[PDB]
Amino acid sequence: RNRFVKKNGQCNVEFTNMADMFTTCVDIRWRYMLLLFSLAFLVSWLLFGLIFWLIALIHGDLENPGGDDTFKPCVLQVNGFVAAFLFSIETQTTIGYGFRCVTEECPLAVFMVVVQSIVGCIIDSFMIDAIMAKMARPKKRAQTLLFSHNAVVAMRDGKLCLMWRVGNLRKSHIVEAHVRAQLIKPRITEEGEYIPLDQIDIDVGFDKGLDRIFLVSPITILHEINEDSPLFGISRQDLETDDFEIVVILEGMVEATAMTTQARSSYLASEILWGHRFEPVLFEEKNQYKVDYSHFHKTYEVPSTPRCSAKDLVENKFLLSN
Amino acid sequence: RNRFVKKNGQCNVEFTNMADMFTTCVDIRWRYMLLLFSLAFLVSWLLFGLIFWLIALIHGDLENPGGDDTFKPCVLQVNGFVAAFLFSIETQTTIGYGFRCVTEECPLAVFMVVVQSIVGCIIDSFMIDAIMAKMARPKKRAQTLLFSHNAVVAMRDGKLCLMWRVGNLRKSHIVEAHVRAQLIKPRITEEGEYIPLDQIDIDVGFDKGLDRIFLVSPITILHEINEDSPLFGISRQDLETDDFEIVVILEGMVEATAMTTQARSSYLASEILWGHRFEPVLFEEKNQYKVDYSHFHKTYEVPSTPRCSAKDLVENKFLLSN
Amino acid sequence: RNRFVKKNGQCNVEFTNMADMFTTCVDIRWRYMLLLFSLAFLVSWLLFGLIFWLIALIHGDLENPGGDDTFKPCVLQVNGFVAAFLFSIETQTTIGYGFRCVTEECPLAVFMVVVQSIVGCIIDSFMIDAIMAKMARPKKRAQTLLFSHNAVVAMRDGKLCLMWRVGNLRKSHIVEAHVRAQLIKPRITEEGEYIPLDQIDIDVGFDKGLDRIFLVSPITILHEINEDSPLFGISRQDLETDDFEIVVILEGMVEATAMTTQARSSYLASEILWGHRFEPVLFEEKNQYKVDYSHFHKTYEVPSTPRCSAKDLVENKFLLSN
Amino acid sequence: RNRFVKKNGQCNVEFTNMADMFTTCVDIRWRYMLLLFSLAFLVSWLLFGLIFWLIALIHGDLENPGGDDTFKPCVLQVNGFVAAFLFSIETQTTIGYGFRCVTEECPLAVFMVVVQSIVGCIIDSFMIDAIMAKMARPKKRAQTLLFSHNAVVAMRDGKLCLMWRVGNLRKSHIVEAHVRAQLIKPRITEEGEYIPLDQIDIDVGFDKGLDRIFLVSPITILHEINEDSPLFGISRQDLETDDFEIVVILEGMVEATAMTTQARSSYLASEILWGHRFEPVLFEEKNQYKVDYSHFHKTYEVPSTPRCSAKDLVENKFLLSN
Ligand SMILES: [K+]
Ligand SMILES: [K+]
Ligand SMILES: [K+]
Ligand SMILES: [K+]
Ligand SMILES: [K+]
Repeated sequence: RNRFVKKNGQCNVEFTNMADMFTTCVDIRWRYMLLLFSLAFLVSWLLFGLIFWLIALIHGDLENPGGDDTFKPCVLQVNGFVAAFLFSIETQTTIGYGFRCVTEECPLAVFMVVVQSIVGCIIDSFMIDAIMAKMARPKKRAQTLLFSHNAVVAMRDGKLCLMWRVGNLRKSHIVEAHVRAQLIKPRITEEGEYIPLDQIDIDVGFDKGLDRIFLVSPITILHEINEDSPLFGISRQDLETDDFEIVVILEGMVEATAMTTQARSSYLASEILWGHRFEPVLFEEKNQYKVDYSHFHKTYEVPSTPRCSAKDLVENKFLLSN
Repeated sequence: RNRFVKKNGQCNVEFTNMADMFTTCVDIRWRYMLLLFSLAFLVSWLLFGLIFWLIALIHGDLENPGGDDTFKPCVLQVNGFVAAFLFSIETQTTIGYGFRCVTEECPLAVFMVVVQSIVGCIIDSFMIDAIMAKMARPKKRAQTLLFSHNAVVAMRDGKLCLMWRVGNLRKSHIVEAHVRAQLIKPRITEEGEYIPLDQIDIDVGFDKGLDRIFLVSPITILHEINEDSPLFGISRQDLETDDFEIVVILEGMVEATAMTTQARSSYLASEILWGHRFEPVLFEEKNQYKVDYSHFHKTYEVPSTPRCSAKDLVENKFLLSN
Repeated sequence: RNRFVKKNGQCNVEFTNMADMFTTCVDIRWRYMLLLFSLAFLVSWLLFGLIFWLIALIHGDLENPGGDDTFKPCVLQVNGFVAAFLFSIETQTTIGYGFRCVTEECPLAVFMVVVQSIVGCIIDSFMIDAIMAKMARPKKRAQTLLFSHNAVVAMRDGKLCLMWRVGNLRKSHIVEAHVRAQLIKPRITEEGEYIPLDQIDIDVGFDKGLDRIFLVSPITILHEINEDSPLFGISRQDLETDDFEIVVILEGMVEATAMTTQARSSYLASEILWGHRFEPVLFEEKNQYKVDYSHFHKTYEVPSTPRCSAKDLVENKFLLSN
Repeated sequence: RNRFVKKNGQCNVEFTNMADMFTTCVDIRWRYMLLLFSLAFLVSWLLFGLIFWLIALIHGDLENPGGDDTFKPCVLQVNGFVAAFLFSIETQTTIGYGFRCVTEECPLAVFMVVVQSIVGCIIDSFMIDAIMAKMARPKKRAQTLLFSHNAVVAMRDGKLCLMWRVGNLRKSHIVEAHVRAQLIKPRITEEGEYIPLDQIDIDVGFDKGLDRIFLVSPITILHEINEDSPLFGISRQDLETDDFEIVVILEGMVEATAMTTQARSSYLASEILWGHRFEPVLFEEKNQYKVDYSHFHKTYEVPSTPRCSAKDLVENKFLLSN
């Protein structure tokens, strides 16, 4: 069976045979947004520069763009469309070098400077706001949360437990962090219904609230494999044959970014290590604890790990008493 | 009985016989906001343009707007109110073509350029901020979350279950997604109290946390109809007669928009299909799983579905043993 | 005993014998912020206008502010401090009428235009950002959520229940809404410890998740008074004598404002009505349900309501069987 | 054993042997950001000022920068690189004194004013947005939430309870506040696995939802030490010998800042006071309750507090009955 979720967290699914303006600004690439706005300015500057040029022609300002004791142009020094364009830039950008300067003569020209300024003012606001939308809502978010490459199975305090490690790469904390885990596989119900990919919970302590982690130094996430586990009947010899996936999730409000995140990784049946345990990454030093993230993913063998399933172990203790 | 909630999610209720400035900017329509600001500019530009015109009259600048070796206007080239208005625009917009230029002579005129600039500066800030308020808080949000048209009833693993499908239209994930469901109907209590529309929970697994979904490919939301269900006594023959509504809800933090959402749909008793199951939309391909959203809403008959209620089925197994 | 919480939601507590720059901008009043910034501009404009004036003196520009074939001022037309000030405004506001125009002569003056522009640019950014801080984080939030004036006690489906109504004033929904309730009173422990105001939970269905409301039309919030209630032994005759408070809370993410809210109200023992029920505000109309918020707070007598406590009622049924 | 968490809340851990642009702007210090932008302006202003200077040379504007009846410079009064630089500032800042004014002659110069304006416009937006990023996401957040210096152990209503006080310093409320507590210590499993710092929950009422606090006046956080506690076997005589840490956490959405917070403090075994209770900080006044935060941290002896562990107390009542 192919993967649903990849190690990085990416979901491996394609939609087929299937928008708000705000959200689309956050989607469109940077260079396409910066293009898109540059277009919005020209579209305005030309439009207006043209309006100002039309006005400059009808009033006869192209023949006498300076004016004199009698004649007075609507806008001074608009001798052609280039100057009409330059004025329109200078008015909306509000550079306004002033060589081309609007005069009192033409009420339309006055109205048109007014309109352009508001238009120009509205355009800028949208651009500023469009950008912090894109900055504050980045589709590339660095992977502050690290997952181990492998989950493992081992004995903790007399119970068989699937385990995987989660670790924070930034010193910035994660507020209200809580883990989940799911077994992903296709199954057919007792009434012969095919479920393409049935998602089945792997309990990590939601009922007592132990799924709530305080992640400072990398924590190992336990899952007791017992009656109510879906790995209950699965032994090490089954693990090689069996073909399932285990999605591990860590949701949390990350104070670095100030927005909630959903960390993701996957462990296929063939990525899980029976009879293994992780290398301690937290070490005592007189002054200060230190995490060494080089040993993060590393494990070691535990030969004294039962090769049979959790059920088998349960079934043995009942029979030895008889 | 008329509907409370529509298929789109809209609530069908009217308030009768019943504000912050920030929230009202998010309500007022765009064209009314853009009008509203355009007004705010004129109100200022005229106001100031008038103040500058009054000053230009009293100081005698309308008779000699250029000045000479002796006489020096407060602001140059303010020959009328048009030029006084143009100066006020040019000062607050900060275009400042400079033909109309404030001079050193009048301390009031100097103060008035100062005031206007700050006023103009404050106005712009409010406009920029008013707009990203409106962008970041849109009252039209695209329906990223899709609900099936029909819920259905069928047998899963030996239990009678009401089911409805939920699906994500964007590839963007939904963080901390969790489902609810409610049966909406008027009822009268045993002490003769009329409840216009009593909202009654339809359990989808809140107690063990199975109401938490990891929605990548469209999930079917189960509700086991058992002792504690309100559909417990309801059989297929009752379904045609009975008149109730079932609101289905999916709340979740949508990372596309970065704000929490409440997806809504409704299933009236006459919209629920007894003896049906949904068409698989997830299909195996060697490279990559694919969801086909054309089969999203579609179902098929299951004649082997018990036409009696969940209670009836329970009552049968007790009697066959005797 | 005096009140902890008022009807509006305000908390009645004073701190005695007890900051970030961002949060303090959200606290300081508007007129003090707008003052504060106006000061920030003058402080800069004067400062710079002075620097430019000093430069204009040392270079000898006050005697020949125009210049000629030989002499060329650092900045033209800075004949006094007024013009030096006007230039500094015109440079930082970037009006720049241009009558006072920086020239090539003085590298210091050139540096000083550069510095001022960046300073001016940084100042504006802070002002824009300071304002949307204040807009987006308003300390006055309209009371979209309405609480009834009175809680009541009555029989629902064979159990004695304290009840209070909550209602949404805007059509805008409240996402992930959930209720709480607390009994507030001073008490002394069995080991003689005085607790000034012991906060004690009044259960409204947190354990099964019924505390989660879908508030469209005003809901009545039930509290079953049973063994585990603190109103268990309290009868109607005790209610007049007893002196306690009941804080009712509704937290929820309000999509109108897009920020979480904590609605608050209080019911003192003397504000609770034994033997009463609320007036139906939802009415059936052929087209569309309608809530009438004029009957929101109103109740009616129920004489058939047991005047004894919930415990008494429990104690009666045990004794009638014997 | 050294500390994991300090009294202030700081975590005492170092990462060794181990980014998005948005988040890095929130990290970089202010003076380095303000430097960084000042650089961004010069880099542009020089770049463009150079481009304009190159153009001014090739067209021959340095020999005749004014122009005449025949010759007309691309940009007027660009006599050197200083004026070419001044023009580039005046164009991008949009001061545009206008002495140096772009003319119609050179289409390249016209294009270059256009490019610069958009570039300048894009730069400003990024700066404004970069700043409110830094303001809205401060790494220094004032400690609105106060923790007691010491936890204590004492008897409440017939049970041995570890207790610590939490208090709100601002009058601004904390929405959806909920407490946690953890015992931090290294331990070795029954299968000989060393856990550097095993985090173990100290129950404060998550299962019934009593971990949800409504913090107005400073609350004391109880932890019943019973069978399921990790302080169950620990007596006062053990407390001096034992070496463990107790991290206390309060997460909550703080309406002052409008962002979720994670308050932290620690109590080492040697910081906990057996046989003590806190000083009442809430006092009755006719008008208004008052909290006095001077008595916040203070306690008093309770000699009638059992010096033995909670288990011992349990073991005594079983034996006295026999
Ligand atoms: K300008
Ligand atoms: K200008
Ligand atoms: K100008
Ligand atoms: K000029
Ligand atoms: K100018």
